[PDB]
Amino acid sequence: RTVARDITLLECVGKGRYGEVWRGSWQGENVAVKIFSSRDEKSWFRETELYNTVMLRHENILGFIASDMTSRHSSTQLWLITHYHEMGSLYDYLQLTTLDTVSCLRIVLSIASGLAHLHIEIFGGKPAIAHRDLKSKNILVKKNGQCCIADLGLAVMHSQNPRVGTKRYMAPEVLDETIQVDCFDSYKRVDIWAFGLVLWEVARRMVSNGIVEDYKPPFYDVVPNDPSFEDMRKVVCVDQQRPNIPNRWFSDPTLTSLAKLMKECWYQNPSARLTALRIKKTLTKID
Ligand SMILES: COc1cc(-c2cncc(-c3ccc(C4CCN(C)CC4)cc3)c2C)cc(OC)c1OC
Ligand SMILES: COc1cc(-c2cncc(-c3ccc(C4CCN(C)CC4)cc3)c2C)cc(OC)c1OC
Ligand SMILES: COc1cc(-c2cncc(-c3ccc(C4CCN(C)CC4)cc3)c2C)cc(OC)c1OC
Repeated sequence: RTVARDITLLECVGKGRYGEVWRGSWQGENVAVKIFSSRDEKSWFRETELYNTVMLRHENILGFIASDMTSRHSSTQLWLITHYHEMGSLYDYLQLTTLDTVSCLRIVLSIASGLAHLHIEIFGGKPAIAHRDLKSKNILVKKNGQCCIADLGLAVMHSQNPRVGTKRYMAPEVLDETIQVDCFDSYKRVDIWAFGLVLWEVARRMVSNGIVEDYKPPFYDVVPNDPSFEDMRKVVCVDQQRPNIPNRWFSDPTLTSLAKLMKECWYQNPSARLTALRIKKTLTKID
């Protein structure tokens, strides 16, 4: 039995503090290879521990292929190998692309579907999982118009890293340090907040009556680039600001319904927020 492990790294499609992602080739097929920085080894360990616990398989979860640790002279090399989505991240896609009603709904319902799959405990199955870093850069666009959720490096599991989430997307109870850290439902409610921000980013790019908004990240109008923890706490907790809903949305039945959904993801009180399952149901009754 020959075990062909060679992956050809062809082009770098992302670089950050986390490390790099490459388009690679295995046996003639594209794969995505995440090479971790020493800085973020704990993200590789957590994603690997999760997949060693439960082999997630869902059309709206980035598909796992392999976790590799390789001994080097003076270091350990850590790779995560996944399915490759050539259209790139939702963040990337929304910069130039506008959406119609069908494509907007298909994107956001596919995300809700992936998120509900993470959140739900299945007996027999899977533990319940909270993501803890949901954002448009951690969502990939598939050729079929659905998305998938990536990066379980901060995920938490329930049955019975010093990395923290992206500050721009942190829920109020994270910023004001009131989150009940011993309560699994707390982490689901943090994901729902972040989902609502992603819903807003997508809805802005849906055309209605010949109008569309430019791509902006959540809170673009009230915080700097690379906002501090304090910048975010003042906006979200002290002033209790929420992203703007443009007037033009209220002429479109889809965007009107999506604005109501966003509102119900953004309550200050975490336990008032909708569940991923209720978001899916609401999205299936829109249009
Ligand atoms: C170790 O490393 C890597 C391996 C591979 C890879 C390459 N060919 C064949 C395999 C294979 C799968 C499954 C079995 C089964 C069948 C027989 N029996 C009932 C249980 C065992 C055997 C062999 C693998 C796993 C790819 C890699 O990258 C994509 C690897 O590195 C990350
Ligand atoms: C890691 O990833 C990929 C792996 C492979 C791959 C390569 N050799 C052998 C296998 C295999 C054969 C047989 C069994 C089972 C089936 C019967 N059962 C009762 C026990 C044994 C499992 C595994 C696979 C799956 C192909 C891939 O792509 C086409 C992979 O994806 C990149
Ligand atoms: C978020 O997280 C992970 C993501 C991925 C991943 C999987 N498919 C495709 C991509 C990708 C491809 C291409 C572009 C751009 C670059 C060129 N041009 C400007 C248009 C297209 C962007 C993105 C990625 C980054 C893999 C991961 O692990 C292996 C990730 O980490 C879990």
